[PDB]
Amino acid sequence: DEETLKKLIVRLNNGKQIETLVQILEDLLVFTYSEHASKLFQGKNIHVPLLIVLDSYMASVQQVGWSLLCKLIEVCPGTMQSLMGGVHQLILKMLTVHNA
Repeated sequence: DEETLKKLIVRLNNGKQIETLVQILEDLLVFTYSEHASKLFQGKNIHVPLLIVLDSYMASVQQVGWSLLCKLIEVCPGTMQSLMGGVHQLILKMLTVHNA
């Protein structure tokens, strides 16, 4: 539950198994329970470095990561508020490093 969310934060605090942790995170993401992902630590701060460092050349994680990112921007209402005010530098990096 939420313990798995902070534990995934703790595992991802330190790429293949990272993709699996993010995958189970996406499995909780696509669920439609409640206002569950209201922590927004990842989604604003924890998701980003693995989104850029652990996806440098990657889309082993960059695919599922940016997918989870968009699903999270759709899910969490405060995700945009945590965004509106760097993700903008990050998305161009992911696009430029992946032309094909």
